[PDB]
Amino acid sequence: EQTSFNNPEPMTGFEHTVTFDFQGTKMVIPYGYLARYTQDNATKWLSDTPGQDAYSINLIEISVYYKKTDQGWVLEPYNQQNKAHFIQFLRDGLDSVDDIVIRKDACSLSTTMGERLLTYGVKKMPSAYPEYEAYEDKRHIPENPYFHEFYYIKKGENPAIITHRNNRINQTEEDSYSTSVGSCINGFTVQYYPFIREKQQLTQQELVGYHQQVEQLVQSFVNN
Repeated sequence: EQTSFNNPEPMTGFEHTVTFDFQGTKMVIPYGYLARYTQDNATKWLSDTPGQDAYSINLIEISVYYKKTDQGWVLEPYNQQNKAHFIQFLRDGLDSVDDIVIRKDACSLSTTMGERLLTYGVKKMPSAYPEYEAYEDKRHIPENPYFHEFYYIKKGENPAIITHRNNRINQTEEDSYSTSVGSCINGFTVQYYPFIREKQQLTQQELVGYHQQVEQLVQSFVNN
């Protein structure tokens, strides 16, 4: 199948969609979520190619700008208001834009991850969400006094594990948190490092809030 880059730069992110075929599953993505697939200083954007069915692929990476509001963090495609952040991200990666990796694949998250955390001495914590179980590990380790990890596990039909962790190793450094999310959403595995430019510790509400938008977004692509 032939590739083309014949869509102009977005103002809303919703001007065009690109249609993908994942082993027979149709995904229809608003092109503003596809910042990685542009040419000429992001003036040419990936497009559907007439004559061809749909890009037949195994995986796609969407990109979202994350923004503080008074109702919380929201995720946005490329638009005229946030464009400078995406352009900085495309230039060197140093802006508040995250990559979400979507693959059509069997879910490989076990239902026994929580058991394994507890088996290793991670502590079970009360959770702000009924659908999540929450875990924390802040053991004193002699050669790393800054160790701190959180885990949030969603089960049911669309499981997820969220790991938020302090990366600081030296006394001379500031605390530096980072997050990984592995999940399964309606036949896709969806893996990402959210809040990529955030060094500060995040609450369960900020993490789960982010992921809830990721699910809704991914489900919007297949729903049509």
